[PDB]
Amino acid sequence: MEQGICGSHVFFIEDGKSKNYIIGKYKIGYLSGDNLILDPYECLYLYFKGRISFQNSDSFRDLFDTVTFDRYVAYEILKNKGYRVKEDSGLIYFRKGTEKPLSLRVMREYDRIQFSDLVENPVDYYFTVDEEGDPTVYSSQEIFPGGRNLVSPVSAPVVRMGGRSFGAGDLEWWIGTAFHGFRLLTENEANYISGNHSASQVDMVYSDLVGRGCIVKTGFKYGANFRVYLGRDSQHAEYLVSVMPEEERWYSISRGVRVASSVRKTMIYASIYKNEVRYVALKRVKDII
Amino acid sequence: EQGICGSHVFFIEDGKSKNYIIGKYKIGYLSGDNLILDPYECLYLYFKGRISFQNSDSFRDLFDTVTFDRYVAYEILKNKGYRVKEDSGLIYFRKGTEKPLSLRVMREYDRIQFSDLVENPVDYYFTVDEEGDPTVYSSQEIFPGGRNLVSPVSAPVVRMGGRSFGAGDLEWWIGTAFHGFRLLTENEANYISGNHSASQVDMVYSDLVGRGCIVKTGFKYGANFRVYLGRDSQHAEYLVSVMPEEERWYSISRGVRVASSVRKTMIYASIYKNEVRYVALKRVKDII
Repeated sequence: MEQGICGSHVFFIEDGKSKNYIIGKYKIGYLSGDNLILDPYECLYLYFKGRISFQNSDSFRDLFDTVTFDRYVAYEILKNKGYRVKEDSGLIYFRKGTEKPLSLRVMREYDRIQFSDLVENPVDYYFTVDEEGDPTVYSSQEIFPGGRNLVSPVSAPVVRMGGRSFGAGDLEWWIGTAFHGFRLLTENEANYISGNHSASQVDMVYSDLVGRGCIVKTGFKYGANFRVYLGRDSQHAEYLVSVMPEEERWYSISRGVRVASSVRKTMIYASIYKNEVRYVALKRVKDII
Repeated sequence: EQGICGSHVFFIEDGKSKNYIIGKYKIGYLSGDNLILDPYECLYLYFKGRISFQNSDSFRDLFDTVTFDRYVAYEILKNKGYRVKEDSGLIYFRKGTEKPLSLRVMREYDRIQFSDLVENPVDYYFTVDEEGDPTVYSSQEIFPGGRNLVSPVSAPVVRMGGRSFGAGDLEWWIGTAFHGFRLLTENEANYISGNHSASQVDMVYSDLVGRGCIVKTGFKYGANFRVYLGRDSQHAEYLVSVMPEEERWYSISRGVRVASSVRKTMIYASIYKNEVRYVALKRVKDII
């Protein structure tokens, strides 16, 4: 058989195929002194196709161990779709045709991530595959919420009794919920009306949502800070916002996306970046499969 | 007329009699040409606009000793028509001639333990969120019964590429097909590996499977497992999670919201008194 080398592993091409045949059909590898040269991904990819075999029996697992299952699958999937993939510095690049090479980053639940990674994102997508072999691709986009409600500045006193906060019965129609002439308020509502918009980061973002015409209600039931209504007659909040801790793990972000998705909502992650409240929407992609 | 509650004096409205109140709102009682009401009952009527306070700091003090959560629980049941007795946050009530019922007010940040869900003879759990929304729960110890033919299994496990894999001819539902191999979860690897005591969650996994259920990741739902009871269910009836330390109440609330959301029943598992036991937590809607 003809052969090649991956890193430092020798492989033979099966069924008497030519090296140019492999290059022609799978579009990977280049010739070099009678040896077909492939990177780990390409190597594992061809092996799984039953097209190559390794001289050394321990070469398969070594490649897989070094190349990871998570990254390998991201590669395999892309290839088995049509794109041409090329890895470099933790990222995977792929172009559907002779066009723009989209960027992709495999994320693991234990992986750490800051809001800044979502803003200065030279990465177009995020890939994930769960403990069941189920892959998922998310896209990152900044949103700029555009509420439609008629907003007014609200400045009022907050009464604290029974372990909860209250406002007057004639506050902006949507703030808090009516209670015997009073207005039961959430902590964020209490901080917002009493003009304490900087009590924290959630209070600043809370204030910003309202400042831009959004009806903001608690999202604590869903694991997020609040659920946002872009309209007064929008029976269901179209957004779920969660204020992002300077640092956290990827599963919290992946989970927020599923939670939001199970109730037809968009998972939004907000923060104070470079002295401003900015929002980033994470949504699963269905056109990359 | 006169009356005292929590040491605070109150007068009836619209010149009504101390006995008019009793007859209508069926609360409190006469003592000596004076009406006696407990805190909850006093506030209940106050908001009804049927009584007033001699003082002016009584209401607030009254609403402070009685909490908001507990009052709402009381007010709701009272409006439902039930008879209510609000002890220490522990509410007893009955609708007409039916048997009495327990009701514990649970705060979203309360510390809940599995041992509680089992031992507690309380009938229902009450919660009123930060938006005034009340929700009732009921826990029932359950014993999962699946119709799946179970077969012992102890095959070797290969560990590469960061994951665990098994032979491509293992029980059809275990793991996931992957180029002839079978991608497994950490729980499946321990199962076929014979390490059922790896952790508490591995023991319930094993118990679950031992009782004919086809177990899979609850991952998508923020839960340990997804459990199918039939030989070929399209959707797992149950959602099962093993309760940690460290376990606040909002976790359960979230879990029930999640389960309901997808047609499933939220179940919490644990090794109690050296045995894997399960408890289903549901939202109750035929009350309030």
